[PDB]
Amino acid sequence: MANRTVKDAHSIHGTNPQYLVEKIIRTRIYESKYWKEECFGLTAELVVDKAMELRFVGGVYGGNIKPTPFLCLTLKMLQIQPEKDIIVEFIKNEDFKYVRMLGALYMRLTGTAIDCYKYLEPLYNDYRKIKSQNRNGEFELMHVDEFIDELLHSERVCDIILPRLQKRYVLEEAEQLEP
Repeated sequence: MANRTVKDAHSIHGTNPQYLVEKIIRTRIYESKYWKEECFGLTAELVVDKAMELRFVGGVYGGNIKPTPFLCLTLKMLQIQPEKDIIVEFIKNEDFKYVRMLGALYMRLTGTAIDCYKYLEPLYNDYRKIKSQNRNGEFELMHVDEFIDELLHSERVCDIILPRLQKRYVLEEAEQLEP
């Protein structure tokens, strides 16, 4: 199936990276028009085109837990596991705050503690306003640094449980660099 994690991908927190997202939420995403239309055939280098069109952050909303585009792209990234510097580039980008948010969440889901501290803590300096779609369908306003604070200190963001951070200096592929 085209919804299966790519074959070259390695495990994340000891499991399929897509499994970080609730099963019923994954099923809703797979069924969604956004996944079927915008996410179909999306490769690592193509994600940014869709990420640049994002207009808010969020998880799911409503009595049938409809996923946001933000959440759909997050799962797609979990599925195809982009090379690290793509994620870093999203984070470092200053023109598109939602691209920054998407990279930041993905980094929190997949990175080491060292990764998160290195790449996310500088974003505490970002006070820009962002739209967030809450469980009821409304759009609330928050700041980037608040989203970052939640990534670093909350249990859940965009309706995804944030995995236990790995303290130990750990690499998951042989060809990874050694900072």
